[PDB]
Amino acid sequence: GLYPSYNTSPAAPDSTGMQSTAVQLAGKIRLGWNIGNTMEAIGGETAWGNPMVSNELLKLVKDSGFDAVRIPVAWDQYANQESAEISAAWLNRVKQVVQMAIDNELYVLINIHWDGGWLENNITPAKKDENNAKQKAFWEQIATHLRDFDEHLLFAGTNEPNAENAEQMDVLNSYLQTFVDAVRSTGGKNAYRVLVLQGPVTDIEKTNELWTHMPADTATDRLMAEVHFYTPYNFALMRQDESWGKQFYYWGEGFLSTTDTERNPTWGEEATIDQLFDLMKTKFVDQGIPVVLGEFSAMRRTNLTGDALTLHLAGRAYYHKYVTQQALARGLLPFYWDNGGNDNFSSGIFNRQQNTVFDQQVLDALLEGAGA
Ligand SMILES: OC[C@H]1O[C@@H](O[C@H]2[C@@H](OC[C@H]3O[C@@H](O[C@H]4[C@H](O)[C@@H](O)[C@H](O)O[C@@H]4CO)[C@H](O)[C@@H](O)[C@@H]3O[C@@H]3O[C@H](CO[C@H]4OC[C@@H](O)[C@H](O)[C@H]4O)[C@@H](O[C@@H]4O[C@H](CO)[C@@H](O)[C@H](O)[C@H]4O)[C@H](O)[C@H]3O)OC[C@@H](O)[C@@H]2O)[C@H](O)[C@@H](O)[C@H]1O
Ligand SMILES: [Cl-]
Repeated sequence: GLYPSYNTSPAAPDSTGMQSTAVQLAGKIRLGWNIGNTMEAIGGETAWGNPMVSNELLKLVKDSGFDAVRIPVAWDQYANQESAEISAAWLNRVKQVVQMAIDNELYVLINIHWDGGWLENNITPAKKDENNAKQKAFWEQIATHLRDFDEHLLFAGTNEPNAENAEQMDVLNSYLQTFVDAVRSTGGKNAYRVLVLQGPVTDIEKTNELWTHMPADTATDRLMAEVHFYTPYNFALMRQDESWGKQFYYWGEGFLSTTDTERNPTWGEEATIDQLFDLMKTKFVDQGIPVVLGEFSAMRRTNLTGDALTLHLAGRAYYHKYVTQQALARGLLPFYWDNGGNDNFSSGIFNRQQNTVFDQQVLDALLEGAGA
């Protein structure tokens, strides 16, 4: 008993406003937005250049055409390290954001994120016991505090747990079980609440490879799976060339270069996306388990100039359209990764300072990709 029980006021099970199964819940969602670099930012909510989440932002997200938000959250840095007690002020701040998103009729998914790495980088036997205890303490607290929200609120137990092999996968399964058990033991609406569980590294391939069973649940048909998508790295996030490969500036049929052809994709084009998303359709969607596509986006390269810029941006725009559209086609619910930035190598499509659209052309792609 490393930490005290934070399961202090467990309520009676309450199905009020928790009527939708995972699958029904998932039919209500077709486009999602991440509040990236915000509630997970190390040093505080405003420490990574974004301002505090405001109702105005959430209204803009719903106005702009999204159905749900994913709110990565940091926790470890706000908790007493001897007792694993999380600051009541932080807890009230998270509740406040959840309440506002739901006031804007958004679905909401709250996680524990990388969060300084305590769990996410430590899916190993040596850390399993201490991590299991912290996972339980935090989740008891988190779910207790958020217990009364109806089915607009989902929980996701981890972010991108670094499980690379079967041994690490079994540790990750443990972490997911504790997350389920923690949440359910607090009762109330948390007995029926749709929970979201993460594939190893949220990587499609390693999930297909290593995943086995959902954790056991007292609830019935109340679990989703989660993967992320930044394929191919070279286009989506690569910022410099390495010896092993070059950055892709361009992507998609119609938008490849003929002058600088070395910045066209050598891989990770349309068919591959089709193929990976098919792996998850088979493993989960067709077994009646929706898949959250929790993060995707390809960064802007505004350090380009000229014909180069114009081409890049056309390809970037289509990539988001294609991923949005092909994920939906196969039962994956796509959530755009937005780190708030409007500068180079960033992914913000809103201007957080002004509560306005910065990147209409990418917002258009996600929308056309959902609206079709
Ligand atoms: O200090 C934190 C610590 O973080 C460690 O990396 C881990 C951490 O990444 C944060 C980055 O997350 C990106 O999103 C990821 C998402 O969370 C994952 O789920 C997804 O799989 O992968 C995504 C990868 O893309 C997010 O897009 C990144 O922005 C973020 O990086 C942090 O960004 C902030 C904000 O500014 C930058 O982005 C916005 C731009 O407009 C701007 O131009 C950029 O500079 C950075 O803030 C800065 O902090 C430095 C510190 O000195 C100051 O110099 C600067 O003034 C201040 O603005 C921040 O540094 C950067 O970390 O969480 C996800 C995990 O996967 C990563 O491993 C690093 O290893 C540590 O070294 C350390 O930074
Ligand atoms: Cl390809």
